[PDB]
Amino acid sequence: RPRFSFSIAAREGKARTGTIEMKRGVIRTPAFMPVGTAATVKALKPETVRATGADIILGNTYHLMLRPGAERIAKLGGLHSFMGWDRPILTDSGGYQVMSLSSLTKQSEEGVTFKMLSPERSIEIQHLLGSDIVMAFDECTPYPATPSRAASSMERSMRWAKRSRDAFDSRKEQAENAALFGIQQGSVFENLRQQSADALAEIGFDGYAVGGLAVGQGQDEMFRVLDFSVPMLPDDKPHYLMGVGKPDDIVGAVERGIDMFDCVLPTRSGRNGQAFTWDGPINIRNARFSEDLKPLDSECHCAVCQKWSRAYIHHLIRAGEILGAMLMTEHNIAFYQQLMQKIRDSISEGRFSQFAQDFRARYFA
Amino acid sequence: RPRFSFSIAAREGKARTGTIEMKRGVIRTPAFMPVGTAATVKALKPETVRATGADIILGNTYHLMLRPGAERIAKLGGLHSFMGWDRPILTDSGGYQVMSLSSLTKQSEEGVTFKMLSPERSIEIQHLLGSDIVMAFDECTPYPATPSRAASSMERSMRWAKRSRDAFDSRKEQAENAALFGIQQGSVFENLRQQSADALAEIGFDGYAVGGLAVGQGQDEMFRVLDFSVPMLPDDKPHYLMGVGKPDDIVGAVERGIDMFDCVLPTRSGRNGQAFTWDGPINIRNARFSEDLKPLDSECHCAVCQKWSRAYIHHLIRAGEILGAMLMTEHNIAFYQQLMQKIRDSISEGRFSQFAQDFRARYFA
Ligand SMILES: [Zn+2]
Ligand SMILES: [Zn+2]
Repeated sequence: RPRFSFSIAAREGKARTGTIEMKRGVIRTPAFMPVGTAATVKALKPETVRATGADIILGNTYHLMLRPGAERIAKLGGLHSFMGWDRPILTDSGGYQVMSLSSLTKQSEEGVTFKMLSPERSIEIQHLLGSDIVMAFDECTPYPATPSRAASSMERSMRWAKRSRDAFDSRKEQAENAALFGIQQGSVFENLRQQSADALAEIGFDGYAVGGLAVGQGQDEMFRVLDFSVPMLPDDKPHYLMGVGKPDDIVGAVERGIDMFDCVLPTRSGRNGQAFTWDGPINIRNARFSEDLKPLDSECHCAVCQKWSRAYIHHLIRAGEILGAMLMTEHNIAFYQQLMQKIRDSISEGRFSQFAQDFRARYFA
Repeated sequence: RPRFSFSIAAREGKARTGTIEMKRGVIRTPAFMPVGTAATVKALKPETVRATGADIILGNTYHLMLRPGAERIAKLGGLHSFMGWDRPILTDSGGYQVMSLSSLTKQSEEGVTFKMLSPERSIEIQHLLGSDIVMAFDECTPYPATPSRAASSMERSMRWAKRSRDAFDSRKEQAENAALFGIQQGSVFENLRQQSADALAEIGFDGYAVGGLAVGQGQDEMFRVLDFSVPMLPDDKPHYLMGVGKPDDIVGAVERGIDMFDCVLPTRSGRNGQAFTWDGPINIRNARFSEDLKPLDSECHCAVCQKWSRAYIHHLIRAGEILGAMLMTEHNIAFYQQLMQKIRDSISEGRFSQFAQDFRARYFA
């Protein structure tokens, strides 16, 4: 396999389906990436993550650079070996979590200090972890933002995008074996989104993320911004919507040209008792499930739905049992993978628009 | 398969090895039963429990009769179906936990009331769960106890043993498909242990537990009581030491004629960071493991030791990650199953005494 090759096999409107080939494996697009926080997809063995159909996972960097530490993981052979996932890993840059989880932060043009993460140090950390897809280090503008502050943040992010590009390219093994994605910023403003896309395309990246749209915008607003923002990006490279989302967010984003997704909702809300079904989410703790012998979802192909009832998982979650977290999480990630497969197949068959409408009518009934 | 058939294939001193055939499967003896609390072996799928080599699990009754409730589990098809374990289940009687975890208990000759569990109700609950091995409901004398109080409690337990026997036999489906074990009491007193054995043998049971020896006695004292107590029991039936124990407790108990064991140590202390190894237990949270790439145990055949390092599991446990609990637990139950297999094979080969000595010298080095 090549270091990086994105191929589009079929299209329908703005939607695409295809593949990203990388040294550690092939990624089917549109793709959902389960999130690995602290070198684990919570409550799942990596073999279970793969069994659900995931081709790639996201590793948060922030926690890892704090524990066990990046240099430590490098000494131990890298994140793939450490956690036992041998397929591609996309690593976030650490910037968002450094802002939201850290103390006494101090921002500057050089980077952020917290209780010094700069673009160079972020790219270095991603290297030490052995990331396959490295994200440029940026500033994730809050929502709402005034146009002046949005512009300022976006401009800084574009300077840091060039810094990230140069840092990555100056490390031979990283440039030869990994890929680098740039992140579009600009809040909800079309002119800033365009400036950002133009800056990123002049630098050149292997893929383009749409940053800053999962920090409080409602779906209508997010979709409106995607309508004008995704077409600004190079057509022939993957389009990654960071931090999105609910099943219906994903369908609509693919309708608007997105190829890749990550979010904590299937894992986090699985542990809290929310199960995704084709008829919408259910909260398994509700008393109406205490004697329900049906599987979480009536059509789901996952191992959990093959073997255990709603009633049993209801009991586990109410009891605080680890196995409850395990089963809810497996099911929910499997549901997300089955959604992505249905999306891929319907685009390939020229019937995605009909799928999206059918999906919506039943998911919201 | 028969409802119940215990066959002894080989002997060495007081040690035996053989099989218990039951309708839902064969149990290799000496046997270790992982403990299922609230219809789950904590942090493990039942297929994982079986993969480690377990032939039978213990289900605590106390929690289950409280949630989800026994009648509820019966309506849902029974505990095997509910939790997805299709092999034998031994259920405790609920009596111990009713005393240690309940509030305002009120004991009487009829049974115990708490915030009415009687022998009849206990046997009924075990039926509703669909237990394969039902335990007689008894009183688990505290340690220490004066001889007068030990005698009183043992005498009550023997009356309740007869009540349990009659309750079990009066339910055709239970008498035809399950087995019933009686529990020897008497604290640490030889004359009471003898009286108890005699009472139980006159009633007649399918197997005989040694009760009341895991409630604060040290190993030397426990072994001393086993020395005289196990020979009092019928030779041709299984001997079950309740609530024991550490690897070395198990080896010595088998040397004294015990066939079956349960305890929470591998599951509970796995979640707390203790891993069993042939060189003794280790506490994986210790800093000395932070960069140790070896498996938990150098010879262990388990999936965890095949794939993950000490360093990774160290990280998981310190981070509070569910996967840490999962891997520690799988390993520890696998270690216990491998110990039982080594014990079975060495008795069968006439070299168990040598195994026990070799085990001790290395486990305690
Ligand atoms: Zn499912
Ligand atoms: Zn192991």
